[PDB]
Amino acid sequence: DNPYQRGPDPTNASIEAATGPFAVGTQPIVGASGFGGGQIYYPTDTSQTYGAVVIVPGFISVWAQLAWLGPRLASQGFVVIGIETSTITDLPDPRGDQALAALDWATTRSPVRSRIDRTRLAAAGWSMGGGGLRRAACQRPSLKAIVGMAPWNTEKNWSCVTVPTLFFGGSSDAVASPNDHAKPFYNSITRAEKDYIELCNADHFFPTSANTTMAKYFISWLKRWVDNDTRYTQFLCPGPSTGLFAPVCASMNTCPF
Repeated sequence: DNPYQRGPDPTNASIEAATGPFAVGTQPIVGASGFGGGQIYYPTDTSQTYGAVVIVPGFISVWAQLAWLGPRLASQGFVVIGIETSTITDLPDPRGDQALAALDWATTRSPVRSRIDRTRLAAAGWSMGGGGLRRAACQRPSLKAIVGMAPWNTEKNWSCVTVPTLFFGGSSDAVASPNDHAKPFYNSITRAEKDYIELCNADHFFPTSANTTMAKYFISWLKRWVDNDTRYTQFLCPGPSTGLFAPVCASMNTCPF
């Protein structure tokens, strides 16, 4: 009845799995304009189309530092566009412009354009790449979701955002501290469903290593908004429990949406 739902009915185990139910293919990004290249990941099952998410790096870093996300998310039934920025010191707004340029490359020019539903797109990023999501969402309010991982931006006013927003913060992150970055961003968004999850003891580099707590909620957010898949509302609402000895130290959201 929802034509965009993919994969079997989920469970806590299915969303925590390193590999989802979709076999994954991959290839480098070759010939693209408006960003630095990178790597695409996608289901090999071409019986149907899938939503796509672009993922942008941010701490003076390259795609390799986020690459575990490519198979982790593509295997749940998404095309993942993991990009290099034009330069490793690009500012956040240019990174947002590059996220949109990578989505346009993927849907109009990439070898896998035919298995993307160009109407169902999302953007994500770490650090300054996460900071770029304000530009991406406010320049392209048709996006279905944005997901910021330790997002960094001097611009604290994200009230322009009308796209469902998930932020992950790290309790031990001194570079993009929740108090100065993610939480102000989250508090400023008044026109979109939103979700903030803070990982205990996690430093600015938490997104750069396989992290099941981050992955499960990233997957759930993509499913809910990119695929309209209300089978995944159960993991988002109420969402994680919080505590100093738990993986999650803080949790805020607009459940029930």
